[PDB]
Amino acid sequence: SNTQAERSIIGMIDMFHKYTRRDDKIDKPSLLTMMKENFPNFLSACDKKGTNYLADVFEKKDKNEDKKIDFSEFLSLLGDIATDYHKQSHGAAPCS
Amino acid sequence: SNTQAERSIIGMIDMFHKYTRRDDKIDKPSLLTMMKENFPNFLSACDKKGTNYLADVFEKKDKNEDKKIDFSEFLSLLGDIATDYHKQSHGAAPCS
Ligand SMILES: [Ca+2]
Ligand SMILES: [Ca+2]
Ligand SMILES: [Zn+2]
Ligand SMILES: [Zn+2]
Repeated sequence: SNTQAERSIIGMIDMFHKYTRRDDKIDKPSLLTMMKENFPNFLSACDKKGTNYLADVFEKKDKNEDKKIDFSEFLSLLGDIATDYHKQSHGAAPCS
Repeated sequence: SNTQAERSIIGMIDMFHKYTRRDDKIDKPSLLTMMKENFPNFLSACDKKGTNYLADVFEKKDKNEDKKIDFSEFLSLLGDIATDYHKQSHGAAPCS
């Protein structure tokens, strides 16, 4: 009975919780793993452009520099990923 | 070949584009419609709590007050929705 958009959003929460530790936050190695497992085609596109997304994603998204990715920071990362697919649909090359 | 998380994100871009006008932004009536069509169970939960989400969502999310919802503002709205499901998974009542 949930819609597709609702299922999609709930899905990101459960994805998140696949990788958190007991503090409900994601550490650097867990985040790179989350990315390889859940966005391998996104990453591949970047690589083909000469961009290694995982070299700096943790440092870019760990805005408060506590060496963890919290939920708000996780959402911001999903935002960056969404934004690239949005740009592409408007014709930009991927990972622009 | 896209993963579920990748399909989910692409899905939000295409959802967005179901409701935009030629300026690639969503107007107030279109946004309320997007919400009733894609988050009816989210909204229902709110209503049961005495909260009508659509009374103020446009005004809360139209951060630059140009009377449109742009993509960045749309993402922020998805963020609010995600955040409520996250809180719930940690035991909060919905639409808290
Ligand atoms: Ca952090
Ligand atoms: Ca606006
Ligand atoms: Zn959590
Ligand atoms: Zn667009």
